[PDB]
Amino acid sequence: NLPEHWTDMNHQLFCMVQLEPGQSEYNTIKDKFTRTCSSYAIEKIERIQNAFLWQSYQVKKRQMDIKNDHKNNERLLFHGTDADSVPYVNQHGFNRSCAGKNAVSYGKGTYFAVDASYSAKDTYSKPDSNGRKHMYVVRVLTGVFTKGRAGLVTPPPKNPHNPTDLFDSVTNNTRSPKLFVVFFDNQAYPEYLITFTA
Amino acid sequence: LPEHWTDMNHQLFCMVQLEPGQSEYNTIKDKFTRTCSSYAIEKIERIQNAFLWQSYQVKKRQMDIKNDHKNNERLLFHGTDADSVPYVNQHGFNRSCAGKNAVSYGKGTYFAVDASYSAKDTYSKPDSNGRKHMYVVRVLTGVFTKGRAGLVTPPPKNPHNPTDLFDSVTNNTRSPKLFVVFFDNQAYPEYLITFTA
Ligand SMILES: Cc1ccc2c(c1)sc1nncn12
Repeated sequence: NLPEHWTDMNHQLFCMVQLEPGQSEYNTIKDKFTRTCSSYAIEKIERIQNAFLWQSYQVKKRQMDIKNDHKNNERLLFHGTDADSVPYVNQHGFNRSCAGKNAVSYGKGTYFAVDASYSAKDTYSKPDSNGRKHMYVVRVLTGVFTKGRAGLVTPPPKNPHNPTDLFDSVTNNTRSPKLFVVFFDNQAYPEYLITFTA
Repeated sequence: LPEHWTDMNHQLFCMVQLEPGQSEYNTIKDKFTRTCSSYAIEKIERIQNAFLWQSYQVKKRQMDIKNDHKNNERLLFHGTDADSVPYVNQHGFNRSCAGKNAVSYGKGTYFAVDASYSAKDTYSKPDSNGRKHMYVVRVLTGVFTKGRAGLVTPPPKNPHNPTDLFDSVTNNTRSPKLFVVFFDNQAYPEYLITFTA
């Protein structure tokens, strides 16, 4: 079941679809971005239609919904990256083995921001040769989360006496989360690519 | 959920001890004894992990479509320490969990063609009581190439398309003895053999 609102991809498995401003789908992403990035301007927003990534992500979403007690397991988050990474993320998603060490490390995993502003820093969304910055808008299975720790390679157990019964993700602060870290493949779907400039 | 699994009372995870001398136990024992006939089998357990199985079959179906054929699966061995057994049973193989074992063909999970390679103490580390642990694993080796140190994913098939990757890497493409996979849910742990020297 690929979402019915996607463009027909004609038996092909990947497509980047450029959105039209004035449509709700474009305007809602612009507003979530501009709420903390008013100093920047969007060149374009592309919807990522990746059938394999969607299938694997929605399988993990279904399992986390079954495992957790009627939780909102999914957040819409931002990820700034450099241009060299964009073809790889587009095709293969977020690979923790490729992840930057974050300035404040709450674990060795893939980082995702509540605020576009955080992802808009040049450290993440490194401007390319043409001054273009790249930011993903990402469905993330944050699930049940705890404050992380720089040493984590997996999320911590909820209970030290049950080592395999893990939290889903970790955050910088559980009362005001600004960051989430995930430690497993297909726990994040890159849904949109915002291309933007100063 | 495979026919040869036994009922789980609507539960998602069960380890099920095989009966000695029945067909399923005999098949798995023979794979091990081919190179480990000098070892002693305490027991074999079928890992029934619905979640792991479902993500693996999804990845299998994707690879069968992409490779345009259905010879992507191999049966391989993985030795591990007793303290890693609960994690593998519940969450499968994880490339970020890898201490002072060699990663000379890349930073992925290592699987052996021969049980005797997994039977080494450096991999199947004997516990206090001399008990060693080896998994029989369904691995999506798909299309493979020679590996090398420092790989985080397998190499591209053609560098004119950097994103079309090989499925796995090996030590030797003519006569492979190990495979490394770089993604979660490319490996399903199907049996656990508890044994001693
Ligand atoms: C280089 C290397 C590293 C780990 C490893 C092998 C070979 S064969 C095997 N069976 N379980 C673990 N491993």
